Amino acid sequence: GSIIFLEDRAFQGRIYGCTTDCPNLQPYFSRCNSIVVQSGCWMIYERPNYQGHQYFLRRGEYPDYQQWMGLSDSIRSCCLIPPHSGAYRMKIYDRDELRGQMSELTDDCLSVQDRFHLTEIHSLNVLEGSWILYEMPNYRGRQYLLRPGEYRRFLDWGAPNAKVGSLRRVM
Repeated sequence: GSIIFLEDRAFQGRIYGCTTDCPNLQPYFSRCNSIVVQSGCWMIYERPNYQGHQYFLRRGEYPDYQQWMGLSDSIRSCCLIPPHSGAYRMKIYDRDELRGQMSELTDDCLSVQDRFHLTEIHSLNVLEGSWILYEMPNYRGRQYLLRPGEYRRFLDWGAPNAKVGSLRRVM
């Protein structure tokens, strides 16, 4: 994995590269307005120690922070999402604490509404693989990284509420 952070838009100014997880990028740059992801799947963060708004980035060029649907030029931490072989799987619930109706998901989902007839997911259990949860359909809006494990409440993935629009396997 290799991600390159660059100070200004259209890839100009100082460039700084990371081949692995970094809890605080603040000592290396005061802002980031474009990024080149050479390899790997990455989640970058607005604040140090993986806090704040999250953003998912895959191989490719990002000429401005809006390219990764960012909200500002502040990126202070990043992590390389661990590769994964095999299948992906998770169960979603319409109640918290893994209560309510359960649904199986083993592939991508552009519209939680269409697939599950749900506007909100109050709890879920990621069994295999890493995923990205989006507040809006078609992988838009606020993003939250999901690692294998239990998520008993929407607080567990960091969202302000239980509204969920789409789910994407990280690959």
